[PDB]
Amino acid sequence: SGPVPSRARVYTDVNTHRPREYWDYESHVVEWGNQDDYQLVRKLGRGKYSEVFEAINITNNEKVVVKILKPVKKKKIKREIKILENLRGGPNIITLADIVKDPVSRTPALVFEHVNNTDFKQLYQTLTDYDIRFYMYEILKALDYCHSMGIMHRDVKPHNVMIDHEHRKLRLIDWGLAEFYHPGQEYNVRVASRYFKGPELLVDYQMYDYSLDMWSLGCMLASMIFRKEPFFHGHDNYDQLVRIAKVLGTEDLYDYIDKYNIELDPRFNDILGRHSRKRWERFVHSENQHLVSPEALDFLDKLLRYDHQSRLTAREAMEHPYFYTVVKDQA
Ligand SMILES: CC(=O)Nc1cc(Nc2cc(NC3CC3)n3ncc(C#N)c3n2)ccc1N(C)CCN
Repeated sequence: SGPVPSRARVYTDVNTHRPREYWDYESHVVEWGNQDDYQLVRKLGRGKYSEVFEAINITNNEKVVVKILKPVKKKKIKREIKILENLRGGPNIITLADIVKDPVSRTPALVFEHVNNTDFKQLYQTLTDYDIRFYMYEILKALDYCHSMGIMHRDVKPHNVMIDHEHRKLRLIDWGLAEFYHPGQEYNVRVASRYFKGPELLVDYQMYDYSLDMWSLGCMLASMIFRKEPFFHGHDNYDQLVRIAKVLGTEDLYDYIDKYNIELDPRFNDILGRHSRKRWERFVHSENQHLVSPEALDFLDKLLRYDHQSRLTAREAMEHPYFYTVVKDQA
């Protein structure tokens, strides 16, 4: 028989209660700005789906970020656009400022608010215990918001988190992989970066939900408090699950497989083996102990569960003791 169905335990029917237009991005008509309002200054980066530049809007002299898209299905551009427009003004969500097209090449480009970011491979090593709790709380505000709005980010990782440390400003960016949550929908499991893929993606369980972002957030938190990047360092997608199983144990993995009646890929049978669930203490040492506390460990444990239904929601995560001093300081 097939796999047992699953539903998000929070914000389950939020898109159903909305007009069709809210989530039916295939019928979205794109509103285009003037390409001549922007002059590219320099290249900032790239990805599999785009080339990123810094630009100046010459009508108001403001610095912006321009994401020039490589060839991609128009419905995927409509999806990114619709999600960015729906989430606009939301806490710590990047602002989509404009959408332009080159009149000759017909290449579309998305224009974003600029964040004066410090590269994580330089910033993270300077973060104190308080900074990690502070920035994790800022990411949770963005996740609880997009989840409440019926959207899963599906690509939560350090590279998609822009931090202006001087101004303690955080933005969750690159909504190119984000989707609308619909109960009963089967999603593509070939999403997210290897090191941040949830167990549901690695076992090919397609009926996933917002809880996928919570696994990714747990991977991020583990790399920051343990100063071990990446935390789960797989050689490929199969070995990625082996790396998780060597920490969380194989018993809870097979209990998860059995609960949802998942047909496990035969490749896994000879590589998963048998592993006990490890204690978080084995990753604690003299160079990271200042970042690790019993409440950081309790919080991390509640994020990194094989069973997606048993992970903390973003709202539950915000109520965790790990954030008591951040919450107090914000009041
Ligand atoms: C623009 C986007 O979605 N992706 C993206 C963004 C960047 N870089 C930056 C850099 C900065 N600020 C730094 C001081 C220069 N900002 N400020 C806001 C935004 C946004 N949005 C942004 N994006 C690099 C690569 C990618 N992609 C293709 C691969 C990773 N997913």
